[PDB]
Amino acid sequence: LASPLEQLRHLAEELRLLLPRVRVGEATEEFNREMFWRRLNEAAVTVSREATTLTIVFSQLPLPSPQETQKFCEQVHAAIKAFIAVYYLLPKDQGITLRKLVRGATLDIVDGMAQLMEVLSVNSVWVACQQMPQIPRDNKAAALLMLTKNVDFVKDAHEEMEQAVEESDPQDLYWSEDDQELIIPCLALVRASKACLKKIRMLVAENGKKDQVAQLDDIVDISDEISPSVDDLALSIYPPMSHLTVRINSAKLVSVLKKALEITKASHVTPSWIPLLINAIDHCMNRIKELTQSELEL
Repeated sequence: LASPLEQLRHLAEELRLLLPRVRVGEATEEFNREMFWRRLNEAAVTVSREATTLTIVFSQLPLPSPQETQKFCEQVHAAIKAFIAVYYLLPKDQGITLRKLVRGATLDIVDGMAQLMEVLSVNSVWVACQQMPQIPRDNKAAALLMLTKNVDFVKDAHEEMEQAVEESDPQDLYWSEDDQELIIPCLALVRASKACLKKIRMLVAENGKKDQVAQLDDIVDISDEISPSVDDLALSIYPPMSHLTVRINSAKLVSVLKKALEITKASHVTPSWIPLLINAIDHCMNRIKELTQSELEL
């Protein structure tokens, strides 16, 4: 048996080896919605007990004997194994979005517990274990969550670019008057994007129905694209900003928003406001095409 601090080092290592495995995982007509969430919670509590136990113990001297450490390490692994096992009990059946969140929480826990084991060898885990009650328990709430995560991301991008522009002086690495002028539409387009996600969230909130696992997953899937579009768009705005690239990215975003809106209109979630959001969006893009025509002329 190795050193106690050495033994933990290996526990940590052995722990991270799971992350890849948990990312991709095997998984039912008889599925206990409530019995599931009960077991997972317990799983979590147990995990954090072990974290606490190890923490208090390896905080003081002398350290435990090598065999004592061996037991501790096992308890930790057992607690982790048991938790993952519960995760693996959740059927894709219940929602891809739902499963992603449980999966991510599961990984967070595993990774946290690994971080701590390293640290002890020389509060991610506890926080991670705290999360259990918070995480959604049906694909509707999961979708809602995912949607607000998007709204927020877009909102920040907006703010960043806006501050960015403001601070711009009242050669390269600069913004031209032309650059400045073309930024205006791009920014509204981003704002319209947020407007879109918020509209979608709202409709899902008001009309979404837990049963519609597939459609919820659908609306979420396309919704998620809005953010990287925006991200790509923003990144090309900053200098040196190629107008050609801005035009392309803008068009990508538009196509996305529209695809998002279209999928929402067909879902069980539909009502209107969508047509005039599309008016705003078209006007932005039209304005962007116009500010940028000389690039695509010959």
